[PDB]
Amino acid sequence: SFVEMVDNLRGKSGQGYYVEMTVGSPPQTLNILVDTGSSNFAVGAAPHPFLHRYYQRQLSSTYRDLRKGVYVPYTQGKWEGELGTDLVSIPHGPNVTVRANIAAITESDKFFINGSNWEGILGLAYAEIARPDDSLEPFFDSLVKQTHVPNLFSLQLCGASVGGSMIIGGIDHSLYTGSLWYTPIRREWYYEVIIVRVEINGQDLKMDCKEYNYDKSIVDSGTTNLRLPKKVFEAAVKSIKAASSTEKFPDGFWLGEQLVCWQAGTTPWNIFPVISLYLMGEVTNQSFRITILPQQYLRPVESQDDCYKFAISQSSTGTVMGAVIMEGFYVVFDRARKRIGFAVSACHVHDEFRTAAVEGPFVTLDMEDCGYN
Ligand SMILES: CC(C)[C@H](NC(=O)[C@H](C)C[C@H](O)[C@H](COCc1cc(F)cc(F)c1)NC(=O)c1cc(C(=O)N[C@H](C)c2ccccc2)cc(N(C)S(C)(=O)=O)c1)C(=O)NCc1ccccc1
Repeated sequence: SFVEMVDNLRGKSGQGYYVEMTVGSPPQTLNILVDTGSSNFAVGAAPHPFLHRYYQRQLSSTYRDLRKGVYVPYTQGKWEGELGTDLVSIPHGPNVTVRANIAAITESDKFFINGSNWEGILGLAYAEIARPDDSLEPFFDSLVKQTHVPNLFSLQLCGASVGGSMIIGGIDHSLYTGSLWYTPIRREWYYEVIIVRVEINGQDLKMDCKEYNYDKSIVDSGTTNLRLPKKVFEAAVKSIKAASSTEKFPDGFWLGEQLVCWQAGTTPWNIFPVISLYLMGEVTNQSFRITILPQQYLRPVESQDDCYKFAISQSSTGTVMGAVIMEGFYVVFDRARKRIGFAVSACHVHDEFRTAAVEGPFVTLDMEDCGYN
């Protein structure tokens, strides 16, 4: 039932959203980072200074060794480990047990985060980007094939320490407002989508829309920032720079390298532009927009000052719509229908005079031109 899953995510601010799970017999309780940018289910199986518990394969009567090794690199860190299957369930999720692939993590490099409170990762993207190859069934596929849980999940990530909901197997209407707008998943590997226009405070950025998806645009609950290709990152920074030139910033701030602060309660939100991403819609020549507030891309970092880090950053692997984008929104991963839906969420962040928004329809000729091949 849906209400039982509402508020099943937690997290320390800047440190990820995790859901509670159990692996084994008898069940061992672990916190798992919820990650739509990858496809491997993996937990700490070995003492690590940043970890407070870990999976112990020898305490489980249902563990099965797979006698195959694995390694998974992310933008920001990596780990290797030993594959195997075991029984798994989600306390605050659907009321089932499945046998799934689990990577037992034995060494890692900049992957676990100090004091984050999660010991593992749930990659919810598709088989094709699974390691070591697409034959390792991802958790969610196993979940669907072995139960009657419909092939769909939704994420409401609340920022504003950090909380939210993962509704597994449907949509809870009491968590968003207005209507859901859908964008096709272009290809089932990452959650790849096509961005057809970008505006900053109502001004078209006027780049060739191939640039917005060079070389892909993905939706990713595992990455903090809105990450943009070099060309797009530079046009954006130049605009945001010019809209808030009223104020004083060391330019390593623009690079995410230092903070800016303000006498508490005086942050000048008004000089930071709203950003609109226009996504491919579901019908010919049709798109829609989602608009984020500066409260989403200036993240409060923990004096009686308010300090913020700039959370838009460069990438050479295409656009990443990370938690900065997703925290405004109720995001539906309709795998069954190959689409991703957005609505303003209930826990939306609050400007005095401006609102995070999902709006349509819009006309956009030549949307197919926008995909990079
Ligand atoms: C297996 C495959 C699908 C893999 N997937 C990915 O890399 C996707 C895009 C990234 C994942 O979402 C991956 C999974 O998240 C786990 C993680 C947490 C870490 F602290 C460190 C890590 F290394 C990893 N996330 C990140 O790489 C990542 C995490 C963070 C980050 O801070 N994440 C935390 C947990 C967080 C905080 C708040 C909200 C959500 C998440 C930040 C970044 N940035 C780059 S940034 C500064 O925001 O621009 C990236 C991939 O594509 N690899 C390609 C590759 C190969 C070799 C080398 C580099 C890249």
